[PDB]
Amino acid sequence: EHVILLNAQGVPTGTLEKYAAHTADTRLHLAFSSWLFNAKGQLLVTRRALSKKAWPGVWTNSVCGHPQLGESNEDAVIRRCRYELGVEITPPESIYPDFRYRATDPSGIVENEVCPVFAARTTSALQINDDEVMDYQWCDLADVLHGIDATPWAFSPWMVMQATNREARKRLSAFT
Ligand SMILES: [Mn+2]
Repeated sequence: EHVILLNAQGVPTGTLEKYAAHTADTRLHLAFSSWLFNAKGQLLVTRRALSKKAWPGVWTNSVCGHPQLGESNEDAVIRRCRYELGVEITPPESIYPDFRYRATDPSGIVENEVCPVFAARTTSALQINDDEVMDYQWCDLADVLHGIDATPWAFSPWMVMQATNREARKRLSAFT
C-alpha cells in the first residue's frame, strides 16, 4: 500500500508507502471517507483497532482509507468496505468532494489529506475484520451529529470536520 501525494493545487506529484508517509510532518496526500447506512437509515460508526498506527482505539465514520494508483475513489470505498467490514454496498455517492484537513493524533502522528467524502448503503451483513475494527455501532444520524457537536474530542478529527461542514451534514441527512 501507498498514498498518492498532492501539491497545493490538488495535483499528484508521486507516491509513498502508507506507513512511512504518516509521520509528524505528513505531506499532503489523497484519502476518502464513506458514511455507510443500513436499510433502516442508521449510520454505521466504527472504532479503529488498538493496533492502528494513527488514531488507534478511536471512534470514526464507517470506513476511510487511501485510494491506490489506477483505482477510482469509488472502487477504493467498495474495496475497503469488503476488506474492513466484509460488506457489499450500493454505488458510492459523493457528499463532500473538496474536503481537506490536517490533524494530529495523541502520539503526534499527522494526517494531512485531500479526502473526498461518500455515502453508500450496506446490502449484505457485516463480517468484521478485527485487525481494522475493534467495535462498531448502528446509530441514528442525528444522535451522532449531536455527539460530534458536544464532545468532538471523542471522535476522529476527519469525522468531526466532515460532520460540521454545513453542505456535508445536509447531504448526509438527505441520504438517510
Ligand atoms: Mn493518510
